[PDB]
Amino acid sequence: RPNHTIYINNLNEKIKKDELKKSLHAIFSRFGQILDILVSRSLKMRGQAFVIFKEVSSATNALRSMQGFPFYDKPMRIQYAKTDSDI
RNA sequence: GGUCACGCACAGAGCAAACCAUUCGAAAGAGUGGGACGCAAAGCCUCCGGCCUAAACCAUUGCACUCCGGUAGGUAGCGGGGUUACCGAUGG
Ligand SMILES: Nc1nc2c(ncn2[C@@H]2O[C@@H]3COP(=O)(O)O[C@H]4[C@@H](O)[C@H](n5cnc6c(=O)[nH]c(N)nc65)O[C@@H]4COP(=O)(O)O[C@H]3[C@H]2O)c(=O)[nH]1
Ligand SMILES: [Mg+2]
Ligand SMILES: [Mg+2]
Repeated sequence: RPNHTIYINNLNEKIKKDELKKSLHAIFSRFGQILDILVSRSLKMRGQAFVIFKEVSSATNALRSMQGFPFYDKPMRIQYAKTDSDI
């Protein structure tokens, strides 16, 4: 199951794009290093976030410590990603 | 002369990008005043394509690194099309 990139789900769609990036950046970067965050609010991409880490154990600790967290008054559904980012 | 096209002018007009001020707006963007980048319809209309915004209503639990919900607003100075018009190259 474990992977590098973090896939966040069930996020608040009312939140603007830029702020969501910044809100997730500040919250998560206490676990490890971050290269980029990808978020869009297209029909297919709503309530979703992608975090580009370097190591697994940071991302694992990011996942296992806050799964179900009421971020912006909504539970965070946190599970791993599948494909390596094209960067 | 009319009409339909056309723009190498002539002649009298017209409009106003950017920026600034101010109002409206959630925003894109619009109004107004100053100001001219340009414009042969840069007059007027969103019917079609594009592009831009997304606050609200409805829809949506979605795995991306092309871009993609409905709806609503916007752009006519992004094209298409509709509609109106000044001048007239011994002009076609
Ligand atoms: N009366 C009349 N004359 C015409 C017309 N078409 C062409 N001309 C003549 O041809 C010149 C160059 O035309 P342009 O390439 O459209 O280049 C023009 C045009 O792009 C622009 N312009 C000026 N006035 C207007 C206007 O009322 N509407 C538009 N759309 N553009 C204008 O400025 C340029 C220079 O303007 P001008 O000093 O008048 O110089 C004009 C004008 O003398 C027309 O339909 N009516
Ligand atoms: Mg003149
Ligand atoms: Mg003409």
